[PDB]
Amino acid sequence: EPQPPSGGLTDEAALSCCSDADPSTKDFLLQETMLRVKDPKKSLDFYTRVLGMTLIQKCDFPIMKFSLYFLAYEDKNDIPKEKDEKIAWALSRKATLELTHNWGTEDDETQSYHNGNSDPRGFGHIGIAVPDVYSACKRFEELGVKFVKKPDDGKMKGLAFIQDPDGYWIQILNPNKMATLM
Amino acid sequence: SGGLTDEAALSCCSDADPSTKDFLLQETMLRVKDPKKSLDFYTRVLGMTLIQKCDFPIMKFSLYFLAYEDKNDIPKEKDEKIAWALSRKATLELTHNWGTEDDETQSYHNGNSDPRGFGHIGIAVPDVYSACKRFEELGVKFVKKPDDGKMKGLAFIQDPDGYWIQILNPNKMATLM
Ligand SMILES: CCCCCCSC[C@H](NC(=O)CC[C@H]([NH3+])C(=O)O)C(=O)NCC(=O)O
Ligand SMILES: CCCCCCSC[C@H](NC(=O)CC[C@H]([NH3+])C(=O)O)C(=O)NCC(=O)O
Ligand SMILES: [Zn+2]
Ligand SMILES: [Zn+2]
Repeated sequence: EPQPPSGGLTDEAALSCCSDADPSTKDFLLQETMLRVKDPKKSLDFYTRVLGMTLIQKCDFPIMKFSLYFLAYEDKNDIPKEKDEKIAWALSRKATLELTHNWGTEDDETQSYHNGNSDPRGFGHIGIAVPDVYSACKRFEELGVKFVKKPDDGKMKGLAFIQDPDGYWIQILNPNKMATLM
Repeated sequence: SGGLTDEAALSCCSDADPSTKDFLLQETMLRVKDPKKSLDFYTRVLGMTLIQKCDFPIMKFSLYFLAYEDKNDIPKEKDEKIAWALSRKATLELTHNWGTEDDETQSYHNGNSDPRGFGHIGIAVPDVYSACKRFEELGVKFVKKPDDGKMKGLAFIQDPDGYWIQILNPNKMATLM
C-alpha cells in the first residue's frame, strides 16, 4: 500500500532521464571548478609543487578585494604572451581550477572555508588521474601532504584522498586499474 | 595584506616535477538529492553526456559521470568503458545517497552562503546571450542573467540542487567590466 523508499535508479531509469545534446549546446565545455582559498601562497605552492599544475592566469579586482588564480595541467609554453590572447586562452581550457582569494583571510585566525564533507554537505572533492597511485602517494608522504584516505585503507584499494591547504578533498586514482577493484 | 603581486604569485609557483607527468584533473564531485532531476538538467539543459553509472548497493549510493563527450566514443566493453570514463578531462561526478529524494527536509548546501567553500562550476559557451535565452525559455533558475548586476556578458544559473553554474564566453572578457 505505502510507496517504497526510493533506492538507486536502474540503468534503464537513468537513461530514461538523459536527453541527447541540443545543437545549441554543441561547443559548450566544462571549463572550471571554483574553490575559495584562505591563503593563496599556500594553495599556489600546493597545486604547483605537489600536484604539478600550472598557474595560467591571475586576475585582481581591487574594488571587490579579491583575486582569482587559474590553474590547469597545461604546458607553460602554450601560454600566449599577449594579454588579451592570454585571457581568452586561459579561460577557454577544459578542466581548470579557479582559486578565489578574498583579501585578508590569510591574516584572520578565526576564518576558514568549509570543505563540504561534514554538515552541511554539498560539494565533495576534485579528482586527479595519475599513472601510479602508490608511487604518487609515496611522494605525497615524503612531502608532508595530509591524507583523508591512504591507498590501502578502507574498502576501496588503490584509491586515495589527500587534502589541500584549506582542507578540500582530492581524489587520487589510476583509471587503468579501477575495473579490477570493482 | 591586500592581494599578491604578480611577482609574488609566480615566486610561490614551482615547475611541474617529472613525477607529475601525465597527471590530469579528471573530476569535480557534487552530491545530488535527486538523480532523475540532475540527469535531466545536465543532459537536456547543459548538453552533457552520461558516460558511466556505478552503483554501490552495500554503501547505498550511486555515481553518475557526466562530460562533454561524443556518446559514440563510449567504449562498448565494460572494463574498457570504466577506464575511459575515469580518464576523461573535465568530468562531472554526481553522488546520490539513496533515499534523499524522499526526505523533504533534506537538501545539499551550495557553498555560496555560510559556511562557504566551493562556489561554482563553469561552462564556456560561444554566446552567453543566446545560451541564456534558451535557458530562460526552459525555465532554468538564474542567480544572475548576463546583464544583471556589475559584470556584463556573464551569467550564473542553478542546477536542481541549487549549485551555481557560471556561463561565460571566453572571447568576450573586454566588456566584462
Ligand atoms: C577572468 C575573469 C573570470 C570571470 C570573472 C567572474 S568573477 C565572478 C564573481 N566572483 C566573485 O565575486 C568571487 C569573490 C567573492 N567574494 C566570493 O567569495 O565569491 C561572482 O561570484 N559573481 C557572482 C554574483 O554576481 O553573484
Ligand atoms: C568507478 C569508481 C570511481 C571511484 C569510486 C570511489 S567513490 C569515493 C567514496 N564516495 C562516497 O563514499 C560517496 C557516498 C558518501 N555517502 C558521500 O555522500 O560522500 C568516498 O568518499 N570514499 C572516501 C573515504 O574513504 O573517506
Ligand atoms: Zn568562476
Ligand atoms: Zn570522486
